[PDB]
Amino acid sequence: DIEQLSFARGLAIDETNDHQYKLTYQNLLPQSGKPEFVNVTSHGKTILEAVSDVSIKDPPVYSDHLKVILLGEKLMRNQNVDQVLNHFIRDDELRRSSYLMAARGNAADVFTKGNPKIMIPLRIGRASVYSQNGYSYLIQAVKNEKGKAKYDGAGIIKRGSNKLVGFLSADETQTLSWVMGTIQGGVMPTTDKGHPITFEIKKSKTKIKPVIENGKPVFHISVKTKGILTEDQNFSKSYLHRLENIFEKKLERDVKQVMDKLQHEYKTDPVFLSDHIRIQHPDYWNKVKGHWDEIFSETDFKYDISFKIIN
Ligand SMILES: [Cl-]
Ligand SMILES: [Cl-]
Ligand SMILES: [Cl-]
Ligand SMILES: [Cl-]
Ligand SMILES: [Cl-]
Ligand SMILES: [Cl-]
Ligand SMILES: [Cl-]
Ligand SMILES: [Cl-]
Ligand SMILES: [Cl-]
Repeated sequence: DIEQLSFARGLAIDETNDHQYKLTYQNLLPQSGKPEFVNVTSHGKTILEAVSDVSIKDPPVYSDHLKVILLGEKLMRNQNVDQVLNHFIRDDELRRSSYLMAARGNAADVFTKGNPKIMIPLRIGRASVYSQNGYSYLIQAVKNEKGKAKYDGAGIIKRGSNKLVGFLSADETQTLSWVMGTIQGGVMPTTDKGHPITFEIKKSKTKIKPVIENGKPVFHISVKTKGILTEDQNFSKSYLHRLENIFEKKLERDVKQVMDKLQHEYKTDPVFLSDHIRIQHPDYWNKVKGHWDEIFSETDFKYDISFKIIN
């Protein structure tokens, strides 16, 4: 859509009736005894801020940087996030280590006045490099659950557009992270014949072996996890092998559901599976590079999950 032209900028600075500063920028109307500069094509941005007499009097002595940037859902769904950050944030407001996060719903509502991970956490350094290099990726999500902020899964940012195409739940994010080997800790609660059993992760490792057969890739994923157990009803021997099997099968069916959403609902690989075929199969990679998501959707997965209780 076409907007009216303006080549010069002006600024109004006011103090309002409810005591706050209001800066209204102005897009000055191009001119061909009256005050001509007053005419605008449109008003520009407005800045609202409460500032104390002491803060007008005492200027800042150094340039600080943003620690965390939280992006609202509607913004991420409609706009290239890299382009947005570039447009609104000066490079010197950010550091490599500044955190980037996603909000379900409105981001401003997630920040709340005081009382009295792991995704991964994504830092600006990495997120920007992902965007620039055509990678889909995950960003930790937060939600104001009435509220009370709370970590709540992950946003899925798709390559090219750099837009959020959906969210994974906390459980789905844990499952995906577990199978991919990026998980640090966590618990899997389930049941054995109705009795609650929980498996707490101590150490987990994943090996991924992609094999092309034929024209499409087949990812052989191996998951080895050691953990602690919690019980109800009430040692072993085969009984631990039995519980291990229950936990193993659960992870498998849970990851199948998540992978199905990635392949056929969202149609993107936000966990760098692409990198494994790049290392193991450069020639094949060279041919598919330009349409990896298409290939990802057609890809098959074979899991080998092995749990070990040490409690
Ligand atoms: Cl206009
Ligand atoms: Cl400005
Ligand atoms: Cl104030
Ligand atoms: Cl300061
Ligand atoms: Cl929305
Ligand atoms: Cl890092
Ligand atoms: Cl959808
Ligand atoms: Cl990575
Ligand atoms: Cl191509």
